[PDB]
Amino acid sequence: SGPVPSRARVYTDVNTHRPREYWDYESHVVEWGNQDDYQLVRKLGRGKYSEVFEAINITNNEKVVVKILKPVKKKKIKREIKILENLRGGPNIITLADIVKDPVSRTPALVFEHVNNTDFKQLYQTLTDYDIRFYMYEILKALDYCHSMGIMHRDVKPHNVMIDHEHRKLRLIDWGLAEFYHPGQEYNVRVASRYFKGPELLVDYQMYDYSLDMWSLGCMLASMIFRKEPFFHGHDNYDQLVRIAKVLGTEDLYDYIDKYNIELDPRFNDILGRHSRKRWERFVHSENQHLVSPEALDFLDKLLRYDHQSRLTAREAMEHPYFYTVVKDQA
Ligand SMILES: CC(=O)Nc1cc(Nc2cc(NC3CC3)n3ncc(C#N)c3n2)ccc1[C@@H]1C[C@H]1CN
Repeated sequence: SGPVPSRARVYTDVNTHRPREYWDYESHVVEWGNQDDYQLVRKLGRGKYSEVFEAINITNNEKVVVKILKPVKKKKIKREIKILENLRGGPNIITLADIVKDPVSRTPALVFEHVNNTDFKQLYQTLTDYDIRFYMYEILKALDYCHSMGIMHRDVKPHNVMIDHEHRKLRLIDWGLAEFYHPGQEYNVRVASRYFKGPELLVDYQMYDYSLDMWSLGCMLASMIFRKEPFFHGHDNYDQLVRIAKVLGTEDLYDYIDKYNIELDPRFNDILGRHSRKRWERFVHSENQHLVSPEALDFLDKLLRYDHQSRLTAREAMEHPYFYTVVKDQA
């Protein structure tokens, strides 16, 4: 027996109803700007797949962000470009301003709208209970949008969320791991940061959907209200599921494995053990209690579920009591 198939509970056939060129990124023809419009100012960071810089558009004197891509598969470049162009104009989704290439090196560079970010390891410790609900609602606007457009981000983590706190401005950035959702498709489970990886990734369930992003958002929320970063702190991908099972318990995990007929890796048998489902109160203390409320805990519970089909959708999450104040203040 193989694993039981799964379909997204919402926006299942959005790409099926779209013309193939919408999602067939392999056949996308890139539109190139002029590299001489941009001059690099200073370096911002590095990664495995790129080096990013702050730049100046010399034609309008506007501040931009340049992501000079390291050598990767051209279809992976087309995927990011295609996804960025499809989500252009969407709420709290970074804007791809231009796509340029060096004429000598032949290296592609992605040009982004600039967000005057306040580093998450300095910002978060200053954030109030209202700040957390406000920004969580802003990421949810961006997730419901990309999900309604047939796209799963697959890398939701604090580093990929740009916040200009002065102007209460939020942008969900780095769409290099994003994919298009197609019913029946089996995806790569070696996506996302260890700490933000959903149970589906860790057990090797390949037929996942947008609900992957909801798990990641749940990990992010728990790190914020509890002031514990990272919240699930595994030493590897195997220990990452053990750290989760020590909070959610192994009963719901084995019931999840059962439901979908998941062949669990034998390495897991001896490390998972037997753990009870813990109450959220054991992460509450004098230094975080001002951020923890019964609403926050209820919302968090409804996101962090093994069974991807039982987690809240981004639209269901926006309707939760935790955001009543934010929703009211938005009128
Ligand atoms: C361009 C990308 O997605 N990556 C990436 C981005 C940044 N930093 C910033 C900073 C800012 N504003 C701060 C105040 C200067 N803004 N504003 C908009 C964007 C975008 N898009 C952006 N990115 C750093 C490092 C990387 C490394 C490649 C990743 C490896 N994890």
